[PDB]
Amino acid sequence: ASKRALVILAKGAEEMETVIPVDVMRRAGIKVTVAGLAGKDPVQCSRDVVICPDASLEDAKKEGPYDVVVLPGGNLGAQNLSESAAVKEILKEQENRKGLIAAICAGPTALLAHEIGFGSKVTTHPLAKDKMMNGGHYTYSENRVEKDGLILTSRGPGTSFEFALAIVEALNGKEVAAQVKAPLVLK
Amino acid sequence: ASKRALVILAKGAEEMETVIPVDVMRRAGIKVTVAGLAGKDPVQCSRDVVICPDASLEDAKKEGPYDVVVLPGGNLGAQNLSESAAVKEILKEQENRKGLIAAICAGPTALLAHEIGFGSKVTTHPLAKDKMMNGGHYTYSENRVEKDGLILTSRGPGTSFEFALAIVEALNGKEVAAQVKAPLVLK
Ligand SMILES: *[C@@]1(=O)C(=O)N([C][C]C2=[C][C]=[C][C]=[C]2)C2=[C][C]=[C][C]=C21
Ligand SMILES: *[C@@]1(=O)C(=O)N([C][C]C2=[C][C]=[C][C]=[C]2)C2=[C][C]=[C][C]=C21
Ligand SMILES: [Cl-]
Ligand SMILES: [Cl-]
Repeated sequence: ASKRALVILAKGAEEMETVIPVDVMRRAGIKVTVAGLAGKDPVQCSRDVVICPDASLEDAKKEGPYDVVVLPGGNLGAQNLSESAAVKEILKEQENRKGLIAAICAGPTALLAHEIGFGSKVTTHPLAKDKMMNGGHYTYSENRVEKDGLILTSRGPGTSFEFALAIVEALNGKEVAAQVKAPLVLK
Repeated sequence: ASKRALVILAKGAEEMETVIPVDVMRRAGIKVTVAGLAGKDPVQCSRDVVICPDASLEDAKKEGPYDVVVLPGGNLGAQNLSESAAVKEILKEQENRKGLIAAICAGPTALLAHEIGFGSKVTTHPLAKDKMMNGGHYTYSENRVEKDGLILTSRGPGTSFEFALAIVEALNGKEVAAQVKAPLVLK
């Protein structure tokens, strides 16, 4: 049975951090839903790339739960995720069911906002460290990808492939991750 | 004065190879136009990500010429670029004016289709090598990025950052490329 991924897409999301995991997960045979935070309409990402979501978050939630919930970064995208009651509910449910939560760049600051995964070892973009560490609720890592149980975090656009492949390995195993990796021409 | 980039977006384009250069070029202060081959409507990329172009190619051509013309890959995207008379005209004009042409993955096979840059040293995705080399009109390279004068080629999704930064360096210089690179958290 195919694994299912929910990618939450807010205005100001970093488009590279959105597209690389969506694409790589689809290469791995994962059923991915790109879900628009604000509804069904196109989303203007941080560098003005416009992505049309597969569905509204409201609609995608009805088809839950998911094997992974993915939070892209981008400062303004993460702030929108952080402020969302819908996101809070989704992450709480996911954590409670021991499902994977994956967040990159400023994305992990939404975990702080929603009180998710406290005590975890996490990374973020270097510029997001102070925000993430406010209160000392996590332990900070400079690893490019940090997986602490079911909280999987990463640093930036340049770690997006590693982040995506870690999700793939978590859901579908090491062999599938290696097979998906080889055609990408990664270093 | 700001440099200007034309990114030609066809159905079946590899979305990572489209988004990473667009984003990175915008970070470099380049004015980027994402131009829809088929018109103004949203484009379904290879892994089903849907991108809304800034304009139709027909309209973007009127605002030419550009400091770089960028051809993403994806097998079916490159085939669409290869079959396009509009693309032929754009590339011919660009080559004739000694403007930069950048192509990644299967993207460089459009240069073959349109008889652009013959004699150049080029790379492609490993799977696209035989197509690109049909007739021996180029010399083949396994470098992750190959820049031979005004023909700049690269291999795959995993070389997209390097490809994008090479464009930036070509247009805006080494210092700007280094400054844009550092926040991306690249290895
Ligand atoms: C990344 O996509 C992201 O989310 N960044 C924001 C980091 C940040 C900056 C200032 C305050 C809080 C958080 C970021 C920055 C640069 C490159 C990528 C990304
Ligand atoms: C890349 O984006 C691309 O264009 N690929 C197609 C390569 C190809 C395959 C078969 C025949 C001709 C060309 C490709 C393949 C795998 C990963 C990325 C890309
Ligand atoms: Cl940002
Ligand atoms: Cl493809």
